[PDB]
Amino acid sequence: AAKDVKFGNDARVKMLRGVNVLADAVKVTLGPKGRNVVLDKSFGAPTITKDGVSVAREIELEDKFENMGAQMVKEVASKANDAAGDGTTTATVLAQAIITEGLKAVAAGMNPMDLKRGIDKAVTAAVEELKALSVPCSDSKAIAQVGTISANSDETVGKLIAEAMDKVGKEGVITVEDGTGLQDELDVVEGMQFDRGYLSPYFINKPETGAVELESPFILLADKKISNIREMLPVLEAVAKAGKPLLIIAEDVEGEALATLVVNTMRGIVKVAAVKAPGFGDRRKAMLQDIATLTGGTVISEEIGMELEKATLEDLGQAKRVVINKDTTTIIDGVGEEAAIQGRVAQIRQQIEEATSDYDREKLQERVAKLAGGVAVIKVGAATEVEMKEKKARVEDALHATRAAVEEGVVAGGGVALIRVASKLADLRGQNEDQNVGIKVALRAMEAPLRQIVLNCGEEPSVVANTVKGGDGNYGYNAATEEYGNMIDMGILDPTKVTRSALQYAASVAGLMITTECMVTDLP
Amino acid sequence: AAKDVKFGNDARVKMLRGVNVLADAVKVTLGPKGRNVVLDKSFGAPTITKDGVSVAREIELEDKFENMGAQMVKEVASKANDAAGDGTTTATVLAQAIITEGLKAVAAGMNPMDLKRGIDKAVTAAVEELKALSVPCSDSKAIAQVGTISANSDETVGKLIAEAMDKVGKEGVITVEDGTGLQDELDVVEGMQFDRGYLSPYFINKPETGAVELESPFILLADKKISNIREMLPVLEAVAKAGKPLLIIAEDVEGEALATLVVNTMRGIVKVAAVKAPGFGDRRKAMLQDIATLTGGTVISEEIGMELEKATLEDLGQAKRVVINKDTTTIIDGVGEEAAIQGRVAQIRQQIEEATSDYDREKLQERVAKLAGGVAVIKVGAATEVEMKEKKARVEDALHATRAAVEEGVVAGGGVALIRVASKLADLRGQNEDQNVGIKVALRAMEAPLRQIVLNCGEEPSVVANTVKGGDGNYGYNAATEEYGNMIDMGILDPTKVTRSALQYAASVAGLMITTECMVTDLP
Amino acid sequence: AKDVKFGNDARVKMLRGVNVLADAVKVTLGPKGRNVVLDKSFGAPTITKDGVSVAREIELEDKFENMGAQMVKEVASKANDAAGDGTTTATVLAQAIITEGLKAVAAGMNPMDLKRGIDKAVTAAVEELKALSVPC
Repeated sequence: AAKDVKFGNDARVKMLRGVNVLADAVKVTLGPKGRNVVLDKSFGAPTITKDGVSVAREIELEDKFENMGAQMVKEVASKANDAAGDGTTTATVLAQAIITEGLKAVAAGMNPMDLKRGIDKAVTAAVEELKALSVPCSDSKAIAQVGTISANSDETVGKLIAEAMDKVGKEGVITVEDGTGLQDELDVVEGMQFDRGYLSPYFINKPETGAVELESPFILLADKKISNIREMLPVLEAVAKAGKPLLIIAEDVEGEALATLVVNTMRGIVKVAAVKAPGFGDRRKAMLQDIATLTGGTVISEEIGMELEKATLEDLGQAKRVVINKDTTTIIDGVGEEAAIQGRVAQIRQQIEEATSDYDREKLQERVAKLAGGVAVIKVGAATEVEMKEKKARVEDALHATRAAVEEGVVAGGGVALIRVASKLADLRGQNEDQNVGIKVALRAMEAPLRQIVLNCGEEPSVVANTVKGGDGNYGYNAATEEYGNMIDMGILDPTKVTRSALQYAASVAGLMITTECMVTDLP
Repeated sequence: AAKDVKFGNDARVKMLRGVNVLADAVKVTLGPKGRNVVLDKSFGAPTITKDGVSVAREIELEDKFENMGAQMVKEVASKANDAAGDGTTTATVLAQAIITEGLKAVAAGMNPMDLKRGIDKAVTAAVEELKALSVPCSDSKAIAQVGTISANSDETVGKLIAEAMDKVGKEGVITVEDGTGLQDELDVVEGMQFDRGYLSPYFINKPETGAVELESPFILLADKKISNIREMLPVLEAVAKAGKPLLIIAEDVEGEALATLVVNTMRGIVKVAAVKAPGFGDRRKAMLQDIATLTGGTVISEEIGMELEKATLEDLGQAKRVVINKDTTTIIDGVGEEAAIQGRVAQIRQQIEEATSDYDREKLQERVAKLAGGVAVIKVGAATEVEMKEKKARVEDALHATRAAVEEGVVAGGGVALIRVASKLADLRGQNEDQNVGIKVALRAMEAPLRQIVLNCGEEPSVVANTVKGGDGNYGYNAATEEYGNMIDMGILDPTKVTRSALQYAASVAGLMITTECMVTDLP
Repeated sequence: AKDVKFGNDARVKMLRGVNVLADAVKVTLGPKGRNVVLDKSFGAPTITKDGVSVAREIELEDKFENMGAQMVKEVASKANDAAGDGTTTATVLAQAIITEGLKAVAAGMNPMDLKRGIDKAVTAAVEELKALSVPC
């Protein structure tokens, strides 16, 4: 539709207002004295947040040329959350600083393209330096500290996440749920578990608890739905002669087969459990084949012509114990080989090297949870539902942030390591003065995380900067107790991944934005 | 619907503001210190760009007489991209300059329509001198230099495109797309790869990679959906009597055919595989004949009644290896009779040369890359999505400009060769003085590219223009390092294809526009 | 009964005010230079080529742009009120140092270290203008 168009001043001044209006709304949450933001929603009622990406995602403005600034910095705020959960405010703080301090250089008249080349050379150096400084985390105390830092001084949530990690290990899986009590809970399962259970309740043999018990059973697995007992009888008569209970994981069970299996249990002939296969789409076939290699069984797949009408006792899997309700099943210790189970984990772990989506990185980790270091779940504990919202953020995005710490490592916190790598790059040269100033725009923002924590405290940012830059090593200032010392032993370390990624996304959005000489939009 | 109307003065005054609102925006990105434009969007991330055709394509006004002016310069910007790729800003800069210098003649009192009759003869002269001067761009440093310049002074993109041309050849295929790196990656392909993955996962003989492997197979080529093994059995028995693996490349393979092929594999009888129509529609039949020439095969089709029931090992194609994954099939050399391959590959080069659209140019150029030449793909290295978008854009059209610089050649750049043809045509004359002023409209515009580069560079346009006119030939001003020398040595080359196109479309739009004595359009 | 304005909006008004006066004073400079006319409405307009004329007789209507014009009513006049000549020259130099210094103050440099840099340059330039002088 019909446009307005704005150049130079009228571009960069509107852009600067829009960037600062968005950034100011995000800035107010950072550190131990960092505060909260309220977001209204016409779909029901408001929600309180402490995260910058929640705030940034909601904004859109009346003035088109300022809306442009907000809609650009919305991308760096998402790129932090989409990479690591946390670091969203930090990335926005760095972005607004590299934008403002680069616009200062562009308006002083340094070449916008050599300013970008100088920012880029500083980003490369700072990324390699943050790798070189990346601790070497391994003790569960450092894990609990990065958990309590992200959960915002929460001893309990940091201890809960870190003890889940200490228990399930480097390649178990921890998940999270909208909770059921007025208190939090970690649940952990020392067995295989999945999205389905019984097709008839009359087989509950403990009315006291509601469970169906299968003591050291056989397990039969089929990709087809079963409708005639004709399809089972060859295995059935052999399993009766073998003297053991049986689980049938078909895709589905119906017809006369369901009733006749239920009657063979009801009248005391043989204990037979019918279940539907867990999940939907070929994720169902994948979990059926996971159970097969865990238990020592065949998968009878009708889609490749496999007659259930000739399956044997050799085609059965076995286990130490199985326990069933209507909608879930738990299996304890399947009879399949250690080398076959770890080879099963290796096949899933190979796909984790090429799992190019979020739902892939879910449905592949689902399958290592069931086999390797185990399955665990955090129930979000809260009294109010505005508290269920914020506590769930401080357990979802904080689990994603502690995972992000575990992969790349950690550095000396409150931004102090970012100031230390900035001090090492004080002597970093470009090719010309415009690139020297460009390097000295990117490095200029590396005090901003510390300065914005000290501003959230209500205290003087450039004072703490000029003490921190006098002292050496891990020397910094504790924003929660108001003393100077080693940041690590004062409790404070930042994850490498959130720091390093926030710096890149900030400098990327800034170095592509400060070069703006014209801005175009449809009429108001 | 009712009109507004404007004449002569009042027409041309509004039309000129329209021409400026387009072309003075498009101006702000040009040269080695060239800046950025941003395009506002409420739907998500705003579009940062450097490209004059994307900046032009947006522009639109509610003052319809300024809209008409802007839309005419939008056409020359489109014609630059749609017929040459790069030079979009250069065409737009030349358009407003030839418009300005032509309006300056119309308002001084020259015969308005004989200005086009003189401009067109000056276009002939300028196009023919640019052909007479056209280097012969072809060495890897010259290729890397035109890629460096088109990518906006990015030696990495220039080197990367040259390092792909180094494997695929002059007329081979290289594309670029969405990646996951913090640094770029090149994949390269010889033989043939095509869209269609494996039809069963129980064929994956490397759990470590996800790949299916066929060592020297026979290959059947079948234009009908094979639901039944019935039609295969005589050919299957002939291939069993040779002890080699099989692949069916068909319309489709399904039903009891797919099941029995997968079972004969899974039980350990013989590796016998199948895949469906590559691409979509009858691209089936078309590329199945290219596969037939590559493999040494006969194509069987049911639409013309071909009995598969009698085909032999001589009617089959063969390969050294075939490898299949989750999306694609790669033939690691089909056998194929070279005396037919070269004739068919030359006949595809014929079908490329006479191609009738961009979608034709695609589906024909693929067919030399997927045979004798090479295919290649750049997986984009970029942190943010604004960076993914800009990096893909700069690589996409530098990949266009590199070929454009080989096919029609190059001249000494930054407009310096354009200034050299301006000095060559001082004594050029037509049938009268109006045509002589007309010829001189085109020549007067030839300082504009240089002047707008030097203005983007923040230096004095009129000074560099008059010093460059004091020297001769390829001597010019390096607007990146800020100094005078040989433009060829410093990599500053204007591609003949983009220069020749920019001059033609600018002169054509201007020569039809400056004659405007009335304008008609609907009420706002 | 004051209006009052700070920062951004004040500096933007001050600049336009300086320009409205000094860009008129610019139209006359040199032998190929043009002329201006000014209404002494008590009897009739006066014709001129000079900066002290075009400064003294002008007074605007936006009060904040008028403040800019009134401040340069010293800098354009202090020429003819002490040195005789140089009215337009002083005005041309004044609007240039104002424009480029306000450009630096908008970019975000310290206004008083900008002054200390101007003053260091002026201190040298006053000696250099004697070093490049020959007597009359």
